[PDB]
Amino acid sequence: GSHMSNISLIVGLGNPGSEYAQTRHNAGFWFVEQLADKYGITLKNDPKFHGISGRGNIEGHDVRLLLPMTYMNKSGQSVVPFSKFYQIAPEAILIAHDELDMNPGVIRLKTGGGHGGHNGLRDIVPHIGPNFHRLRIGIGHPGSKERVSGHVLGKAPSNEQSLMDGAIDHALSKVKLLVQGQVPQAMNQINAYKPA
Repeated sequence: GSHMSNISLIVGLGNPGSEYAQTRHNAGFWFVEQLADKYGITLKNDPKFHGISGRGNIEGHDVRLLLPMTYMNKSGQSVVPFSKFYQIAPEAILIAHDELDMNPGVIRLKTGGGHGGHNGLRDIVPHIGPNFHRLRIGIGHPGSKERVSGHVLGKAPSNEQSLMDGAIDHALSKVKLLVQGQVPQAMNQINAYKPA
């Protein structure tokens, strides 16, 4: 199983299919796909856990990566059995996701707290509780609840995409701290990011 708050499971939330790959709601997939390429972790088909998953070394630590293939609002149907099967406590889990309540180019590491309306996190917290770590990747808000679907299932304009991509790249450089259990230092250094 997991050990203390050494992060050993990194989840990216999103929807499957080419038609969703470039949409804001897949920010978590963007982060975990780029992390897997950085460290040479193979993301392979994982039908048992309704996902794509990998395992590999990050900076001397054995780490698992997970992308649910459930559709966003059913993400817990992947994350919960996967984390339970590998005996990974929530304290050792990082979930990367899009954050409506932050600007594009803002990124924050949060421990605990609610789903803030996020329909993927809404499917996870009832089962494992809130005490996992989250990489909140700012995507901006479209300005009414009725518009949230169209915004998160939209492809951001190039300036916003550039801002998100820079924040994501910054966060990739801080994963070494997280897998080492240095959550306070990682939180300080991630949350300090500015695009310009």
